[PDB]
Amino acid sequence: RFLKVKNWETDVVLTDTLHLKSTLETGCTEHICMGSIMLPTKDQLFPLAKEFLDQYYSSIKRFGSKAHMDRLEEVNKEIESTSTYQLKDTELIYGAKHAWRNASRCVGRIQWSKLQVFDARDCTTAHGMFNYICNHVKYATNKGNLRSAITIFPQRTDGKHDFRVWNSQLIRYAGYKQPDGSTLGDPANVQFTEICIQQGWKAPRGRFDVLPLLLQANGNDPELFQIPPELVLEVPIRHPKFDWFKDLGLKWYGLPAVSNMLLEIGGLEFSACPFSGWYMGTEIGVRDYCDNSRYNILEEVAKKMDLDMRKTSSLWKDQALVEINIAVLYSFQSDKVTIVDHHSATESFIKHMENEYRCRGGCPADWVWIVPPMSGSITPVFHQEMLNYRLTPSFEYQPDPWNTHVW
Amino acid sequence: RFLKVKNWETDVVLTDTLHLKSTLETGCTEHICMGSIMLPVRTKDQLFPLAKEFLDQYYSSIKRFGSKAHMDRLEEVNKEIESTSTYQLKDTELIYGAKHAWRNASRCVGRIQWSKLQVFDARDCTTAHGMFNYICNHVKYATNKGNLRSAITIFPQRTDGKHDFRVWNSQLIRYAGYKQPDGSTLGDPANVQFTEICIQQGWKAPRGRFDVLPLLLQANGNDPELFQIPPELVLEVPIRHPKFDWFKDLGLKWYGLPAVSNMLLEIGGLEFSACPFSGWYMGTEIGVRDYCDNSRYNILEEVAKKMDLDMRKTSSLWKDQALVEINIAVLYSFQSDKVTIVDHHSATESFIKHMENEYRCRGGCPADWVWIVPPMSGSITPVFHQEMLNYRLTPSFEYQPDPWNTHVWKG
Ligand code: HEM
Ligand code: HEM
Ligand SMILES: C[C@H](O)[C@H](O)[C@H]1CNc2nc(N)[nH]c(=O)c2N1
Ligand SMILES: C[C@H](O)[C@H](O)[C@H]1CNc2nc(N)[nH]c(=O)c2N1
Ligand SMILES: CON(C)C(=N)/N=C/CC[C@H](N)C(=O)O
Ligand SMILES: CON(C)C(=N)/N=C/CC[C@H](N)C(=O)O
Ligand SMILES: [Zn+2]
Repeated sequence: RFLKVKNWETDVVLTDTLHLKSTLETGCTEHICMGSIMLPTKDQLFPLAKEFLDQYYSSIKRFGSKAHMDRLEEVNKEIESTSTYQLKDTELIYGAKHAWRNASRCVGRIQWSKLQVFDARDCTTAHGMFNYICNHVKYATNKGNLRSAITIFPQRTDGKHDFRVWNSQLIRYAGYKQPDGSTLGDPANVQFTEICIQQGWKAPRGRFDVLPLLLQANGNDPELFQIPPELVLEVPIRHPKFDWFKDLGLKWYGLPAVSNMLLEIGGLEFSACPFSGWYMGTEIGVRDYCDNSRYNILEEVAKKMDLDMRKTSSLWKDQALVEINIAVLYSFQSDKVTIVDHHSATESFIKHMENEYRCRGGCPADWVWIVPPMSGSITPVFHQEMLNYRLTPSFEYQPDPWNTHVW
Repeated sequence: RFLKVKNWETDVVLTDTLHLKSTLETGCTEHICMGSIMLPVRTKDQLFPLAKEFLDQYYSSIKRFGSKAHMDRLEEVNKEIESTSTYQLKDTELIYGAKHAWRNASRCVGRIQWSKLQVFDARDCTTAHGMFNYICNHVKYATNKGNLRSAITIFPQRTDGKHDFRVWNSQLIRYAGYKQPDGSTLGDPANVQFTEICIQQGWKAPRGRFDVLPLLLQANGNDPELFQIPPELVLEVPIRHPKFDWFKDLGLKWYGLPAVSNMLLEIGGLEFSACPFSGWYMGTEIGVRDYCDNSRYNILEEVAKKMDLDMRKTSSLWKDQALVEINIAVLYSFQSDKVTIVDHHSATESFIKHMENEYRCRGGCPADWVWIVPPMSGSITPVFHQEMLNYRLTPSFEYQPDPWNTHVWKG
């Protein structure tokens, strides 16, 4: 019941005790493992609140102090009365840093404690949300020297007054279905792109159109807004040895900023909480560019390289994959936009795991997400056993608002 | 109740009911997933149920469930168990059993082939020398001059746990590992311990980078014995690259026949502790893992040096570039010598088709995603995007401890 994890390349064995503090369910049972599935009252609120405050006061070496006992009463009285409660700033900051700390799918968590938290709980309108977001984007972009940040909008009330960013990331490219049957731009965003168009956006109908923000305050209908282009840092993609690479016409944006998730802290639900850090190269080079259902450029790149595309066993896909990812790296580096390669990231995450094992007694890690989608086994995370479990505070998925929202 | 898996690339949704016929445990609980953990004397008491379940399966497969021959077989197994404590499989039940253990191996990407398996019945074997003869026949049959054929050889089942047949090698064919006084390793570092055991048992070691290990064989719970596979039976392939002429001068080769020999086969509750089986290699096994694991041959530096890559920063992706070239070389070398091999694109595509067939015909297909997805180019193979349910079905192959860890030395 104290569990061991072995690294098979180093034989380093770590003992996990943090899992016993585990809260939610995984989706697995003793009969069936669901490891590779993508999506596997006043009465409820007080336990959740207490559980959170207890770990907060423990973290600041004040467990069982009068300041602890007092906050616990003050929160309880506020729930008994208002049916919700408000977090102190210090708790909000702790809660967000820790939700990132607990994110089992994030390889970048060595960074978890440098998070700039922007408290937007005073926001009331879409225009206000727009101001907050532009500010986050500029702050985080930092002219290419990216800094992690989250912006937190007001917490859920009766669930008819939700704040929501409808975008899946603050910045993403448009996707359009054509008469052709094919898809122009990013096919991941086809549906959102049509919701924007349906709302009244004028699409340039190109390959890399930055989507408009679609913002919903206090449960109202959402509203379109263009992010000032001078705030959207983008990198043209070239290759350090293939001169023709630039003619492929590829670019990507510098700032990854997930915006459709829900932050839960002490039973409280923050349904609009966009956060951002910086890219690992493979996210763009392998997934965004090469997934068959994304930009799908392997065919075209291989041609420019004059590889034998006649049989799979030439490994032409694999060969092209590497060059594309060399190119993503080289470009961001050339332009001084922060980016991390998969070797460095995974090495860092291993050191993070070791840190957490000795300091916290463990680290929840979803191996399926942690191992990069190229060159898996030449990264140390491949050989690392990982235990996956759910801790709060957390980031959780939540339904796309268009299936829910009342118009 | 039914369970769905989705392919995120095609939106194809599958429904699994087969997991309902699982009972063995996974290592996971509702609070912890152990999906990436490598490793997460039976009495009459347990035995008849395990026998019954298996024979109910066998008899349904052959469309004879509830038949007179079905019922008589249950009754006869029942009587044999109570009289003798154990029972013997018929030849047909053994064949069906070994095939189904392959079919249910959730870590095998090659299962499209599950029904084409040559079963060698070595249940009459009594000595190590007898084991050696059986294994040679296996290797010559499976090898077939490069045109590989899947096969398994099944030595007598466990009785009291004191009379076990064991193949002490982890594969029938594999290279020696030698730890030097300077702390480096010559040959394969995966095989250092087993190599040391062989030497202690009397093996004269050539001490090279690719010495084919001797078979170390145990019959009927006796001290195991050494045997040299005849070299003319060991197909090996020198590794060269179609465009890099210096590649051959690295001096790499590999054997063509992968044959796992240290697993236990369970059929209707019986335990076959020596059951070596073989098919053919997926290229990444040798190219990615055997050559490129840091704990294995570890050739990335030597290779990349030769390619004159920028080795001064990881972000050149010099490792990734050399890895691809090494894998191209492995597949080129095998195909040029007409030894069967499969690339990872081809093997994963076939597996997805196998998997869907199995959902439609069988009601499911247990798969372990962590193992199925190849250790290079993960997401450009269709399995990466395929959700999978992992669970334990019988008949099965299982791990078992290395025999030097349990064996009582006779002398
Ligand atoms: C600072 C640099 C960071 C790096 C290099 C990094 C790395 C990654 C990578 C590679 C993924 C997989 C994403 C995908 O495959 O789509 C990921 C997922 C995740 N990251 Fe991090 N991350 C970083 C910062 C952050 C921050 C600041 C937060 C929250 C405050 C965070 C929370 C998460 C969450 C919740 C997921 C899973 C998203 C999902 O399930 O779709 N990351 N991260
Ligand atoms: C026909 C050619 C075959 C191919 C291309 C194939 C493919 C693979 C690959 C790539 C692995 C992963 C091995 C590793 O990473 O160490 C594997 C594992 C496995 N395969 Fe297959 N296989 C084939 C035939 C068979 C046969 C004939 C059996 C037994 C009847 C079998 C049963 C297994 C089992 C039990 C494992 C798990 C081994 C372990 O956990 O260490 N395979 N196979
Ligand atoms: C089916 C499978 O779980 C799915 O493809 C996962 C696998 N691993 C992943 N890993 C990361 N980092 N990102 C992803 O989107 C996925 N997709
Ligand atoms: C800890 C981790 O599960 C381990 O390294 C696994 C991952 N996936 C694998 N997949 C295959 N095919 N072979 C392996 O040896 C491994 N190793
Ligand atoms: C916000 O999370 N971070 C910092 C990150 N690197 N990646 C997030 C998801 C981005 C997505 N994989 C993409 O490729 O755009
Ligand atoms: C026995 O299973 N088969 C046929 C197979 N392809 N792989 C078996 C293990 C081989 C091991 N990974 C190796 O590289 O030697
Ligand atoms: Zn699990």
